[PDB]
Amino acid sequence: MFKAVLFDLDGVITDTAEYHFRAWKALAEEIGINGVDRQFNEQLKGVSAEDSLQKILDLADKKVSAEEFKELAKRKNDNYVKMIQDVSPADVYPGILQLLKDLRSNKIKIALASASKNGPFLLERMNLTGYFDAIADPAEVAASKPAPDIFIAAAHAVGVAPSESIGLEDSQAGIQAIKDSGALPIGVGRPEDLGDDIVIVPDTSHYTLEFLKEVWLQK
Ligand SMILES: O=P(O)(O)OC[C@H]1O[C@@H](O)[C@H](O)[C@@H](O)[C@@H]1O
Ligand code: ALF
Ligand SMILES: [Mg+2]
Ligand code: NA
Ligand code: NA
Repeated sequence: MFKAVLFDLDGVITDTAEYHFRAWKALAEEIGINGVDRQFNEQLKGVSAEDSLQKILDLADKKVSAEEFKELAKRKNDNYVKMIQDVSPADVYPGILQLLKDLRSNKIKIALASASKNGPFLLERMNLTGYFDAIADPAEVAASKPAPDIFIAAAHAVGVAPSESIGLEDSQAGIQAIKDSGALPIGVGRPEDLGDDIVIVPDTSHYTLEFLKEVWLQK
């Protein structure tokens, strides 16, 4: 049996992937870049703020100064942070609170494997902090998603090997990070976006302890 579950936050615990998208799209358009649509945004999910802005700039082969880059990242974060102030426990995605309670009851470790510097604040907004045994610090890893480091760190923070863990993700980059960590990925979203080579559920209500156990059993 698996010993830990390693959670992505945005798009897994709550619908904040939508808010990252809207904030990055708005930023892109302010600097005259119009290609940040939902399809392109599949390349932005899971990656750090710095990598997100770089991918957007790359889209238009645009070059900005280092000072401008810092200011643009800050502007997007400030906007995003305002957007999320009213997040509450009502915003936790279906099934997720039950899953956390069921994992806890069965002595399965719970760790956050989020790239987001806003992760601790969002878990507080949603009254979820008490369920997490550890939160991996995304500033402390040497390499961000799709590098596996954050998933490895999250497993190690709860005293479990990645190979004894399940990772839950909504992004291409995150799925790759889970694969390379040694943990077992279960994605949420569309196979058109996330692939046909791992288990994908259509919505978070499918993330039940019973389903996770069966996935684990089947390999
Ligand atoms: O800008 P933050 O809050 O540090 O978030 C970093 C990343 O966190 C990930 O969880 C999101 O999927 C990305 O979209 C986001 O860029
Ligand atoms: F959506 Al995440 F780390 F919370 F990639
Ligand atoms: Mg995500
Ligand atoms: Na709270
Ligand atoms: Na906690």
